[PDB]
Amino acid sequence: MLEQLEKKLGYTFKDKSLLEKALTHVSYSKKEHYETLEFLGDALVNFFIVDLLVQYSPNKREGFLSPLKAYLISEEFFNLLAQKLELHKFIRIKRGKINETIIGDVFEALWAAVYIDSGRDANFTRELFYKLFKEDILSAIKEGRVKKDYKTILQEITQKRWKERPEYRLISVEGPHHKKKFIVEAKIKEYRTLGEGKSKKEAEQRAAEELIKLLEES
Amino acid sequence: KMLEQLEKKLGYTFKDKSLLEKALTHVSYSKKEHYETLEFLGDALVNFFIVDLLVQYSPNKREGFLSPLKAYLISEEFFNLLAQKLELHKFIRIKRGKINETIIGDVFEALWAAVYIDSGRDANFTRELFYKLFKEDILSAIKEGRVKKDYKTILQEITQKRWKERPEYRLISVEGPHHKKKFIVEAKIKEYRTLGEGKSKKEAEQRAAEELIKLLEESE
RNA sequence: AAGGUCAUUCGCAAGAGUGGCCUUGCG
RNA sequence: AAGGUCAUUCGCAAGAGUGGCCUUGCG
Ligand SMILES: Nc1ccn([C@@H]2O[C@H](COP(=O)(O)O)[C@@H](O)[C@H]2O)c(=O)n1
Ligand SMILES: Nc1ccn([C@@H]2O[C@H](COP(=O)(O)O)[C@@H](O)[C@H]2O)c(=O)n1
Ligand SMILES: [Mg+2]
Ligand SMILES: [Mg+2]
Ligand SMILES: [Mg+2]
Ligand SMILES: [Mg+2]
Ligand SMILES: [Mg+2]
Ligand SMILES: [Mg+2]
Repeated sequence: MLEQLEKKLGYTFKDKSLLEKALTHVSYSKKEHYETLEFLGDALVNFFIVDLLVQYSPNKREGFLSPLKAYLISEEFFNLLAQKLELHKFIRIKRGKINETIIGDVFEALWAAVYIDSGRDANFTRELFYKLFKEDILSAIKEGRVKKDYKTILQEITQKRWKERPEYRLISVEGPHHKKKFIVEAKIKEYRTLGEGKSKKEAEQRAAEELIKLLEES
Repeated sequence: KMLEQLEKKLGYTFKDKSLLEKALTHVSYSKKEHYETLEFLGDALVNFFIVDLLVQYSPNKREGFLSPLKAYLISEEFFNLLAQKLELHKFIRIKRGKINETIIGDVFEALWAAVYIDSGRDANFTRELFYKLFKEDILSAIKEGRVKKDYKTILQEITQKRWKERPEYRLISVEGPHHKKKFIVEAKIKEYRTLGEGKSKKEAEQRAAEELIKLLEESE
């Protein structure tokens, strides 16, 4: 089964016990699972992104690069790099069916496995990772698709003008449990907006977006 | 320059000295060439070095165990400790302001990105050189339990296990100039209450929480 | 990391550094 | 990442994962 992934990955695993381990959720096999490779994989991949970022950025200033890094190492962006490999079909998982958290953890653990299996060659694993995603990463930046952080953008403009911060207050929580939706107000001076999501923090994000809209004509 | 010293201490000689100079230079000294960029890459690079060492050598590879260790090992305090070996502060070029733990912590992670770039971006060699100096020294600190304790975190899990409550920190005073201050903070759980001091709220809270921890486990 | 803020150094402003404070996001 | 808690899943417990909330630490 792994052979199809190894074609996409373009790498033949010498020890297949690792590749299986990184693909296995603890609900499948308790004693063998991706947990420890996800820990190694993060620091490994987060290093790749930053290393790539410092090389190809016209502006190398830390203030410019760090928020750009914040999105590229995010779990959501890892889910997009996973779509290229179609990871959701390769995972061994039983209960707690696949979601963006599980995928991002496998993707992190996946590269740690390659690092280990190659005999801890960081230089090669880097270029193998680059081979796949280098253009894809440079794509999003050059073509300007980067998840915009609205709660941050908002409060920076409000403090720019009135030297104050927007206030996010809850309205209601609606749904049975995990289907529950949050409704949150966002207020700056005389302006109020709304937003919603599966969490408070998410509901505060959409409300923050609608609020930047609300000051245009202002 | 005088860079011959640090190179021998580092067991590595730079092909580009301008790159080595840039790692030791604060923005104040040179508004043109300084360490800001290498600090960025250096964090991600050196953070990876530590994490790879933990997963490898320690018998307990369980994540919940390893992550707290990482927190101390990648910290600013621990980088200042590792930097004392290299005697970095005497090589640091700075215009205005004292050289503090922040600057040294910045220079340290930045200094390693310099070695990284100068090696032709060889991670295997650089990681080896990092272990060359610090591997046993780091591993000995864990073995001997020289890891710094987190008192705000320990205390909270202590109370939530017993009283199902959280400690509450109150600020009882402030004294001194605005740039150099003094913080006295009280920590409270049930009727048990202690004080603590620090140059920041959190630093004083860690001291207050520590006293509470000692007071508690005694009484409990 | 980023923004506002007080203090301070750059003779003041501009901006920048460092320490304190509040807040936001990423891992 | 860690702890408490609500829900949910492995027939309960134990232990663990997932979604929610409060909190704490590190980069
Ligand atoms: N609160 C923080 C602390 C660090 N960071 C990230 O970690 C990097 C390294 O920060 P340090 O200067 O603390 O080592 C930053 O450049 C930034 O990308 C962050 O994004 N948010
Ligand atoms: N709040 C957080 C989140 C993540 N982390 C670090 O990031 C690692 C991976 O976390 P993720 O699951 O978010 O990718 C953790 O094992 C821990 O070392 C942290 O130290 N503090
Ligand atoms: Mg995890
Ligand atoms: Mg991660
Ligand atoms: Mg900085
Ligand atoms: Mg750092
Ligand atoms: Mg900053
Ligand atoms: Mg966790």
